[PDB]
Amino acid sequence: GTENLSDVRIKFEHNGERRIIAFSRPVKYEDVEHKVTTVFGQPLDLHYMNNELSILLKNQDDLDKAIDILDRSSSMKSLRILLLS
Ligand SMILES: [Ca+2]
Repeated sequence: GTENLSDVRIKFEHNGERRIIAFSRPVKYEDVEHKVTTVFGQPLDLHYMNNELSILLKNQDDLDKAIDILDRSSSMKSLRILLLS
């Protein structure tokens, strides 16, 4: 935190607006959830999205698998997350 002052860049989309927020590894599900609530001023569900599919991320295991997609892809530079109330 203060020490922090390989990150995972998450591109959040909420109501058509996008922004990128970086998270240090290992990325904790509870930390992403907290950052979303803090930044957007309300809790929002995390949906990993590609051009065709989205999947709700329910827990650390789901988040780890989504980050692994990111890490296995040479072209993907951020993790696309659709936020829904
Ligand atoms: Ca990558």
